[PDB]
Amino acid sequence: SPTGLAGSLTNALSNGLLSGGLLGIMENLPLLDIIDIKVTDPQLLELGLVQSPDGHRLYVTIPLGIKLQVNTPLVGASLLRLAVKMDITAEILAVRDKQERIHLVLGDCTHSPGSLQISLLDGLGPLPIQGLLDSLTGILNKVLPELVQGNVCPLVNEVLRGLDITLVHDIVNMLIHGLQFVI
Amino acid sequence: LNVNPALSPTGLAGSLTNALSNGLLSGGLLGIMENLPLLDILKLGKVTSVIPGLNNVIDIKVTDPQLLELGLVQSPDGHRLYVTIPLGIKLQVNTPLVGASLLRLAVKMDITAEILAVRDKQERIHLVLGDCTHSPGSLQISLLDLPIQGLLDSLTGILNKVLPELVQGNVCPLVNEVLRGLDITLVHDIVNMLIHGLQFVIK
Repeated sequence: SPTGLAGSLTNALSNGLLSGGLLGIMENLPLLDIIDIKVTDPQLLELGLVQSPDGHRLYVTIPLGIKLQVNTPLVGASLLRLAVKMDITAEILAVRDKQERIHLVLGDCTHSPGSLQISLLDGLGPLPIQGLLDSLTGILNKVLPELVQGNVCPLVNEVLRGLDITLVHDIVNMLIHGLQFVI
Repeated sequence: LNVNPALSPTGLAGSLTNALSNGLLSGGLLGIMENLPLLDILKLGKVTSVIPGLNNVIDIKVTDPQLLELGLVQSPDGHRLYVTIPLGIKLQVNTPLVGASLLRLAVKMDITAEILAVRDKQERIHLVLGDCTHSPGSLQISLLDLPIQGLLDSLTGILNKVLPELVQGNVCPLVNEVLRGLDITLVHDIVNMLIHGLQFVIK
């Protein structure tokens, strides 16, 4: 069933991202370039939306989920799977272009400051290699947010350029006159 | 660079029509149309004659109902919103005169109804039906398939005078129900556009 502007956006983006091979982009992240690491189980979550108290500005949060597996010769970690959660926030801007068609684009697309969450799969124990994991978690937290937002943001931008013309104009018209439509 | 009201997530207007379109079909409007009691218009010499002389008709069968693409128009100021519901109906009329047997009529009509943004005694806002009325010059009857031109002349007259009030009387409650059962955010966003008079319907 059709919904308001808010809900219609998140539904449009989700489908757009998924169709853009978003999950496919995740499974091709080169970490070996920076043992062995294979990327699996990508999943896109419920997008979020927030609107400035003025109603003039609109931000979107894109939560992702992913599972990578590592092959270490260590004893407890012969095979290991980690589950890591990631969030991306970005501002959406109204832009007149071409013959004045007003398409939406990304503004400040950066990784959400403190929102990296890692855990162990298959019910393994941390203590057996709690000193080893410290090596990874430190590395990932300093190489993932840059790698992710460097591959996702160009996709999110291209998706916004393919939104429904009437969806855009309505949202913009709301933003301009500062009308809250998000709940 | 030209609009044509004929034939996924999208704007407010397009969401509204699709909401009403799917809301009427699951009404089920298409069933209501096909079961209109047109035979009641016809239903010892005083008990036999029935006002204008359409007495000969034996039976009136309603077939092939269809819903066309709903249309939307917004006030030039942008505070008022009207919807046109284009309907369709075939008609089969039975006479005992050999040879006629069957008259096939094709009727098309529109229902233009105002969508208001009213508020109740809880100060909360609803989308409520307003002037639901038959679109005056929308009624159009077609002959489709010898002295019939005297009966046809009488039939169309009654159809023109009854079908609107009949259809409108059966459709208006339906659409009024759907509007009150719309998505909450859909309603809210639409109202807000109207309050501030912002064109969200394409023209």
